[PDB]
Amino acid sequence: SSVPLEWPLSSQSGSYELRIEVQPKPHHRAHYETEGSRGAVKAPTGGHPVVQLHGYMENKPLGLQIFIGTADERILKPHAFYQVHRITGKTVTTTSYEKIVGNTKVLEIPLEPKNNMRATIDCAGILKLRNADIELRKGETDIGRKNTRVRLVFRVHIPESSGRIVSLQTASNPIECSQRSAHELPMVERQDTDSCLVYGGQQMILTGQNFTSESKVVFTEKTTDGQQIWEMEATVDKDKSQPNMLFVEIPEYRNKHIRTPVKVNFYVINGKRKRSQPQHFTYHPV
Amino acid sequence: SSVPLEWPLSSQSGSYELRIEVQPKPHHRAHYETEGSRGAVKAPTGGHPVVQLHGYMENKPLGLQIFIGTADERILKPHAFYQVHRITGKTVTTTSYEKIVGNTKVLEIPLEPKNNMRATIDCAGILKLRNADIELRKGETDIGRKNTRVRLVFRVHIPESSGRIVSLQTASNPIECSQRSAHELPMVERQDTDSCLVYGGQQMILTGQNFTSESKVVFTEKTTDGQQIWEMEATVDKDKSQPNMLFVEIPEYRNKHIRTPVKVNFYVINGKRKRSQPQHFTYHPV
DNA sequence: AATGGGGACTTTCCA
DNA sequence: TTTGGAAAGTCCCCA
Repeated sequence: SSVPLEWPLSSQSGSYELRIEVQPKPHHRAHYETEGSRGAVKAPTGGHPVVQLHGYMENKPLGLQIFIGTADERILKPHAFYQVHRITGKTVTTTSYEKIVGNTKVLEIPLEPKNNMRATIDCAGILKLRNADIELRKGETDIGRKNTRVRLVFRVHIPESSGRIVSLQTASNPIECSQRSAHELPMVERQDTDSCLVYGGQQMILTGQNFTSESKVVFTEKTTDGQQIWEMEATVDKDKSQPNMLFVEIPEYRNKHIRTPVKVNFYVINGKRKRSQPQHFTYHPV
Repeated sequence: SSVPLEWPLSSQSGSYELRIEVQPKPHHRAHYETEGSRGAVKAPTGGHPVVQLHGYMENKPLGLQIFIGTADERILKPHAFYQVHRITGKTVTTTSYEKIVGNTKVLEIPLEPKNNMRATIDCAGILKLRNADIELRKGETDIGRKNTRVRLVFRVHIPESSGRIVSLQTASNPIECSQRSAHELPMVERQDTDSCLVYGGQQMILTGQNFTSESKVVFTEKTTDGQQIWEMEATVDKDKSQPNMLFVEIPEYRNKHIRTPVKVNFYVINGKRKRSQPQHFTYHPV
């Protein structure tokens, strides 16, 4: 029931299999103690990873353990630089938690037979420990630098009347925990449309640099003063937009009744801070 | 009989004055215990700081104490996050040193009357200490973050006849110790020229920020799919170049027979990769 | 080697 | 609050 976490195991034994139904997104920013927990690991499908034990037949709920293991060139072992974090049951957290030790923190949720021996891991975050605080403590040789990829490790301990314990362990896909690269400045050099009717609706191509899938295009309007009086996002064709070409659908101007052209601006923004200098566009009366 | 480093001494007593004859540069990048030594503190001229004791008539060399202290606020005390560092008495280093402790290293060098009691400090470097190593001590110290300004601190103890030793202390100007961003992203806020004839030759003034003498300007043109079809460096009037104003000679266009306006771009570049936001310029026919 | 200069990586703070 | 989004601190490399 407390088998060493460094001891190797298998995901399947006889008719018993421990499987990860829903995997986690390949990216999760681990949080530090000096900052507010950054939530629980999520699934690529905007949900949560799912784990399930199949061949179980008894009616007594087992205990699923969760911990963070390595993801390097060596066989999986618990990660010394990250620790699972009990994403304190808020509103999304449904699966009851429970923390244990063993020099490695490990959670433990239950695998109820009524829940077909499958659980929704929505109560497990990833805390990042400080290298300096770890390295060379309790006998070490491992180093944290560049060791920022991990795996969610799961395991169950099935008891058999024959006095036998079946221990299954399943590791998730590698997860990247370091903060992702920051947004560069999107730059707009050319544009294939300078104006169109108030209805908007046409496609515009922005020739530039540093465009991405997260690139956004905002259309605004200034008063002679500087008071921005209009903001409208323009739909980007992610299916066509490239790093140096951004396809954008010109929005419908805020007022179709104008009888005189009206100058406006629009910028490309990466993330929520990296915008390009305002650009020019004109809307014509119908 | 040995004075504490956090005592309120002064640079002058009566006929006695401890003086910083040559202040150190206002900047010096400190080295970490993990990097090899980054060198001795220097004077804005390439030479080194100089300290002198003035009204001393005896003929017994004294010992000038050297240590690193706080720069800004309150009373001067040793800096918990910085330490003086003895530069190996190499052929170049002309002054003899000797180091000791008191939770904060102190370097001592000879102050000899054969030299008018004036020492050239060319044997002192600055060691940065990890913020977490310091802030962790039970002692209620300060905060390392953004606390990168230090000050060279010299001390002398003059033994008199009565058996009373006079103690003098002098602090240098503040020294910034953080690494020097060496190049910042140039920014063009304004321009006094939008048009020009394909012959170019005219002068364009760019108001902005982060402009340096090294700054460059390039004119470019490209297809809507990014192919560059024209690239020309405009000549900057190095001389009249301010840090937020560049004088550029608009270059001649590739085709001098245009009968219609040709839209192009140009940008400012600092270094090999920190270029500005692309700018819009038009070229006129005739 | 010592040298710095520059830049990638880690940790902390902030809009 | 959230938490992306830097900003400051520490460690590594040698066009």
